[PDB]
Amino acid sequence: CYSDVSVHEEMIADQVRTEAYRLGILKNWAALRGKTVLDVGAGTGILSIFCAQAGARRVYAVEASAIWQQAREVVRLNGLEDRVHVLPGPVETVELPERVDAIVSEWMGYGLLHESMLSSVLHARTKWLKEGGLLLPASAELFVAPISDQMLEWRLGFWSQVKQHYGVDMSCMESFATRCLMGHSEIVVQDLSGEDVLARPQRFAQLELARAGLEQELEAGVGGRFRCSCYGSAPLHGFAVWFQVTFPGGDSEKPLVLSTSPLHPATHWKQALLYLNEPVPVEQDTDISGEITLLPSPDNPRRLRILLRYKVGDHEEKTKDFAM
Amino acid sequence: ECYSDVSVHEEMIADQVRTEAYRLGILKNWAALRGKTVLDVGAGTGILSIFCAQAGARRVYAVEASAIWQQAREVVRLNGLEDRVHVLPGPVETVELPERVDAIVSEWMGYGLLHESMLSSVLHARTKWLKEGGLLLPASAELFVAPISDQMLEWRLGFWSQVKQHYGVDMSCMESFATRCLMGHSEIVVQDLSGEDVLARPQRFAQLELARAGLEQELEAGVGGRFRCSCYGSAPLHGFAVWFQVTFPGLVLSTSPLHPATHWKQALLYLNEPVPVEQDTDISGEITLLPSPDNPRRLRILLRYKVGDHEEKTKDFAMYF
Repeated sequence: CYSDVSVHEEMIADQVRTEAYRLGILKNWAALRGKTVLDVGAGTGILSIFCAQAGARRVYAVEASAIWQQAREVVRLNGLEDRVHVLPGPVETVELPERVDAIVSEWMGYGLLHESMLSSVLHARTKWLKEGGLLLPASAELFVAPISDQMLEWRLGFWSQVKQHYGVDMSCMESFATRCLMGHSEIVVQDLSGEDVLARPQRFAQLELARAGLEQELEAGVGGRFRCSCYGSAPLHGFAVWFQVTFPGGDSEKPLVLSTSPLHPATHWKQALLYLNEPVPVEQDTDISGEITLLPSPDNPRRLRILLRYKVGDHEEKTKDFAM
Repeated sequence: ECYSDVSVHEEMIADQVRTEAYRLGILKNWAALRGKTVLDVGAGTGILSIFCAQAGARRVYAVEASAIWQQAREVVRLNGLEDRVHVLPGPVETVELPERVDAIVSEWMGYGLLHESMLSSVLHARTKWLKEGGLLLPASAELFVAPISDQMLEWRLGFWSQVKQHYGVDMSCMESFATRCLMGHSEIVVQDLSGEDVLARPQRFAQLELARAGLEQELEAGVGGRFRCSCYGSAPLHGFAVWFQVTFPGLVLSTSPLHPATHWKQALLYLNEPVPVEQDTDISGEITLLPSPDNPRRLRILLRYKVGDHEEKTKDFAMYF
């Protein structure tokens, strides 16, 4: 039981994410007023209530997990159960009375696509959205930047600091910790600051949710290529990957963006870190290029796998396969 | 996977309260260790073995079964102590020492003292290798229990009533749901508390003496005891906290919420529902730390408790803007 509490407590206590979804919805009042909305993975139903506050005539809040019973309590508690109908079960088997004008959904996972609800959103787009209908958010953008992780440096430098604290020299452990903490093939979820960013962040993929065949591209892998130049000299530990989602309406050339970038206010998503096997020294204007592909795991299609091809200046092109 | 082995030892040494208490516990026994032999059980990186050499030990046998023993060998060499400290790979149950030893030092405590601990390895070494009345670092472990009103739990439960004022959406009904789920489970929760969480004078309900042969057998039957306490004042009782301390002969390392925090935090045992208590509300019962029936290394705690004149109940645990 407490796991379901934790998931949705973290979701709503995420002030940056919840305030962004509220604004993105309310700023689309013209497209939602008097219309119908489908909420995919409605969780507690808070987004469905935002839509009703934006003037929706009917909202269908679909939630497969057991929290849908809480969503109905919340909807009834707010006197909304006649417009907002929490419907249990997956969106692929639910039956709606009508096609809807808009789809809202909180679907992003760690690294965007780790155990995300994106495919269920795409199924609902195909099955239940009217042609030309609204999607909130409408797109997701993936970013990458090379990093010199200060937290990792601290973890590696820790062994050289033991002698001055406790009188025992453990500098020999630094080489051991460097190989162990970086030789693995795991995607590390942690948040970073601008001080960790070694070059200008590069957008390598954009996902337009209205696109048919976006789901068959999901199986083939979502990715792109990048190039950047380093700010200065530092040990390159690897790469940070993060995302943003964009809400239409308001202004066509500056729409509302919810971002998980280390340069922006923290979110519960933090960032996905990809560590090279060893640190690589780089200098100012060192050119780093490569390709990143977000893939479904071969064992579990819901588990995120990231294949990283990269090249650091003079050095040969290397490849590392990560998994979550 | 290699990062598991660095993080456990990084956590251990980064725990200032623990590392400094072990350091002083060893160094303050310089008279007893001077010219004596020491066995380090689960020596890991060897940091404790080197503390024993600094205390005056003529020889330290550092036994470590995991791969980190190669690092401990380098640590000893790096400190120019390869003449005094000898790292011997393998488990202490099969390792062959040249001699019985005057002293045993070991970092062995787990969460809730006995969750995936190294205690049994230490007891095996006591039987096989420790001289009569030899020195044990630490020598004993004391188990404490105290009723708690968890401030962090209340803070989490109270978040749901604040959503309406910020987002215009009432979610107060989630407070009843979160209280049922965050408490109705049967799992031991590892969390740190402060003095403001403690509802009554902490009670010592058991003590383990590492020199006693037969302590290993007793652990398999479970260890614990009775307890009685009187509440400080009005508060919702959420359950009980269990923590330990180890005593070095002269010197205590404590994991109490009233003392500086450690990486062990405390083990919290939540009741199914909050129970209102008042000043001088009597709480009594029994705590037993048991090996889990599935896994003997996994810690199980059976709690029987009685609040005021309410009926005596039982719960079985296992391990904003």
